[PDB]
Amino acid sequence: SLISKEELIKLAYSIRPRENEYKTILTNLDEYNKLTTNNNENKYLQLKKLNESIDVFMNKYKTSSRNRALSNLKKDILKEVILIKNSNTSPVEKNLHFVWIGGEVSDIALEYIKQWADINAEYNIKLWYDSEAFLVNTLKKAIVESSTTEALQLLEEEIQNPQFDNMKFYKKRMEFIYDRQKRFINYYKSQINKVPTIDDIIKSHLVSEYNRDETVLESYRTNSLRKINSNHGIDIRANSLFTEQELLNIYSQELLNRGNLAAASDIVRLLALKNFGGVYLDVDMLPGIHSDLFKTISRPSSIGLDRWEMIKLEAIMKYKKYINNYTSENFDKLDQQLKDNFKLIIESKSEKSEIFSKLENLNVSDLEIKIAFALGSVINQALISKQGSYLTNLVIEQVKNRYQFLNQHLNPAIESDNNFTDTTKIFHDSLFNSATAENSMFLTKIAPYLQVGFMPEARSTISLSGPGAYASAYYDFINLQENTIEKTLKASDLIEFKFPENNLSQLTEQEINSLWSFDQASAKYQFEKYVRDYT
Ligand SMILES: O=c1ccn([C@@H]2O[C@H](COP(=O)(O)OP(=O)(O)O)[C@@H](O)[C@H]2O)c(=O)[nH]1
Ligand SMILES: [Mn+2]
Repeated sequence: SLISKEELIKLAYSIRPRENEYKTILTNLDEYNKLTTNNNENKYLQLKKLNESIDVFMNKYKTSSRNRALSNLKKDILKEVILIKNSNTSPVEKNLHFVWIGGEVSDIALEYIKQWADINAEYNIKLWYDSEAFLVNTLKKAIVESSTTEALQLLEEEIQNPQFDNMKFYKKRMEFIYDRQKRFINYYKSQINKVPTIDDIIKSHLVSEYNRDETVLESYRTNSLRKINSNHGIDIRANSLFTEQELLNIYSQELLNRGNLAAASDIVRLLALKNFGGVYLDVDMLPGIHSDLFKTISRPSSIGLDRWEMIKLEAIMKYKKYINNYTSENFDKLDQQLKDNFKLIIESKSEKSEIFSKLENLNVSDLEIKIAFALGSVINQALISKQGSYLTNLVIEQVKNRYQFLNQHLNPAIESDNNFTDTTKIFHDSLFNSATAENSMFLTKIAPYLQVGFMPEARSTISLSGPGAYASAYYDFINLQENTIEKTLKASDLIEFKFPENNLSQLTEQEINSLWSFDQASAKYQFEKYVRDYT
């Protein structure tokens, strides 16, 4: 066990009589050692309480002779965390969570989900949706289309100049995008004083402001609702996932104010795991390839490890056709002897499960959450966690704490009723006065929050509901803290939380398509398409 109260008394000497903060430490040390409980969260919390009481002392008495022995004890506490999390492991609840909010779910997403279904016939599959918001994506399309045209009519004479910089286009368009969102939101607020749905209001707004037939829009709603209930769909609003008002407001400011489905989705995946436990997966993930499968086929030295994994999938698809119209462009580049060898291997396999791994058992700790990796960094596109896991609750806290930081400076900025430019200067001015050595990177990364999705290089979502929130919660757990903004674990500490590598295929056609590339070059590119399609 941890060292005893009676030997800390020996090692933590001082000429001074026992300070009360040191007495409390002794009491926490005895409480912990003398625990009978086998409840890991209980054990962990008692560890956390002890470690908190050590830090108070060492901060109050920075020169006590007791600090060496209390420092060595903190080192032993850090080791105890790992002992606790490795002490009662078991498999996870056999649920798969997928999420599709915002519009009609694609046939192609349904095809990828069906792969998971077939291989893992004993998992209960849930496809989360929001019955209130099938028209959000449609609305955001219309606003961006109208704004593009507005910006081009305004910039038309300056665009003739060959040294014109497309960034000025993107700033201009975003002003227009902001005003259109604002009008919609104020219209929304005005209609909810009595009890209408988001779709009712989007529908009315589209007919009034964007020349839409209510009957076309209604058919899209009913059809998209039908198609998702026929495919494992389950409505977030009927199962009361949001019990906390704080979290519902976060999901609504993403779903409604910004119209950011990715971010609104990040909230939902965590609540799903918290309430039901199991495995979350983005709809562009595929099951893992059997490990042996292509061991007799050596990767050419000209082809990166990544393309090689992309190729193995294309091979299975070209010969098994699990998914219709799956790209072949990379498999085609191979020398005929490779192609043949792939065809021999694949076409000699009888059943789908001889090709793809099944999850089967996923034996993990009830304290933890496991997560996919990319380039040695975490990425929230696959998740494993037991129902009500502590680390799952920590990630929620991080997200709450991060949005609370954000709205502190943003809400006063928006309530002031200004245009996008004045709103931004007000927002930033406030934001950068909060700056410390602790948070300055986080601050400059959520500074372009309002333009995420509409302008190149806005990636605030990463630091709010995405990986940034996860990386910090992993730090908080290992180091028995709360609410860390920026601090990170070394690679070897991080690795324990990896999603089992062979149980996932992360390099899919859709993953690659749906992957962020709104950099300065694709903005150049996209701008020319706009100028080309102008009238
Ligand atoms: O219109 C959308 C697009 C995104 N998503 C959710 O966000 C996840 C990830 O989106 P995407 O793959 O496009 O983003 P990426 O991870 O590549 O940045 C999807 O699996 C969906 O659950 C959604 O619900 N509606
Ligand atoms: Mn993706």
